[PDB]
Amino acid sequence: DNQFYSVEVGDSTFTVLKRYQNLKPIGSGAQGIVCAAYDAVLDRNVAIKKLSRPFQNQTHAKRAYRELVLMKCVNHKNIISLLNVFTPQKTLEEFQDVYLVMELMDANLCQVIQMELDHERMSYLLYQMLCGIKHLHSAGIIHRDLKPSNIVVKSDCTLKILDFGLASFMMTPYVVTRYYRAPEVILGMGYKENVDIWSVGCIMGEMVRHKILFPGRDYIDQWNKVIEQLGTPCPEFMKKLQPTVRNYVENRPKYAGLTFPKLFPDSLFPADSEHNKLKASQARDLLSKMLVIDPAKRISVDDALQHPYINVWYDPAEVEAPPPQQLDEREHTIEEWKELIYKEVMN
Ligand SMILES: O=C1c2ccccc2-c2n[nH]c3cccc1c23
Repeated sequence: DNQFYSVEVGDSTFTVLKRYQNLKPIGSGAQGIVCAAYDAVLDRNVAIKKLSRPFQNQTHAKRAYRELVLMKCVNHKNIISLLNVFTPQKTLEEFQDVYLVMELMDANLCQVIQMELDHERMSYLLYQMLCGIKHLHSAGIIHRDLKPSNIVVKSDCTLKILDFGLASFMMTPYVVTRYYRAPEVILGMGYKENVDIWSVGCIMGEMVRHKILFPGRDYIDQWNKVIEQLGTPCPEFMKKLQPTVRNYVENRPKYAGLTFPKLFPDSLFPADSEHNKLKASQARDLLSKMLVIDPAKRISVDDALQHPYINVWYDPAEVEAPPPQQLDEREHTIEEWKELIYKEVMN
C-alpha cells in the first residue's frame, strides 16, 4: 500500500504523499525547488520544498539539518512554520530527497520590491521583520544572511522569514549573493546581534529605491558601492580593522558619500500630504540609523522597534515573550550527514 505518487513540475520530479494534491510551481532558489499544493488532510494550501540530496556537501548538509532541527523547535508568527517532513525513500541506502511542507505565502519580498508601498504597509512589513529577528536573537541565533528571496508575505500583509541564516569551497549554480552582508562581516571583523540591522537596512532601502543598494560582482567590488554612497568610514573604525585589511581599506579611494535625503528623495516616497511627508522623513531617519558602516554606531533591534516609524505596531506580547526552551556544531562527512539527516527525517 504505497502512499506516494509522482508529478512533473518545472524540470524536476516531485514524489509526494497522496494527501498533497494539484502541485504547482512558485519559484526556486539555492536551497531548492518549491511548489504550491492543496493538503487534503488539513484541508488547506501548503508550500512543498524539495531538498535534492541535502548531504551532497558539508555546508549544504549542515544547513539542511539545522534548518530541519530549528524549524520544529522555534515557533514564532514571523518565522515560516514547518507543517510536515518526509522522504519517499524507505531505507538509508536509498535515501535521496527530503520534502519540507510549510505554510503557503503569496510572494517573496523580491516581488514586493518591484512595487511601491504606502507608509502604512511598508512600516508593518518592517515591523514584522524586526520582530522575527528579535525572536531569533533571543534564541541565540543571529541570521547574518537576510535577503528578499528569504522572506515571504501574504495579501493580508503578513510576513515570515524563511531560513535561519549562516552557522567550504563551492562552485554549484547557487549565486554568490552578498549584497546584504554587513561590513564587519565582510572585512573579517567580528559581529554581534545588530549585524542583522544592516541587512534590514539594505532591504528597506531596496524597497524604497526598488534597486539593490550595493551591487557587487565580488566582495571587493561591493565594498566600493558601499563607500561611494555612504562615504568612507571614520578613522576610528579603521583602527579596528586587521592590518591586512585596514591597509587595503585605508588605501582605497576616499569618498564623501551622498547624503540620505539624496539617496532617498521624496520622489521615492508618497508625498501625498503633510502626514506622508512627515512619514517619509521618519523612514529616512530610520534608514540613516540602520545603514551605518560602523556597527558601534548602528542602531539595535530594540531601538529600531521603538523608532517612531515602526513603533506604531508595537505590541508587548509579540515582542517581549518567552522564546523556545541537539544543537550540533561538529563537522561531519557526507555519509555521517546523510544518516543524521535521515534519522532526523525518520525521527
Ligand atoms: O519561495 C517560496 C515562495 C515564493 C513565492 C510565493 C510564496 C512562497 C512560499 N510560501 N511558503 C513557502 C515556504 C518556503 C519557500 C517559499 C514559500
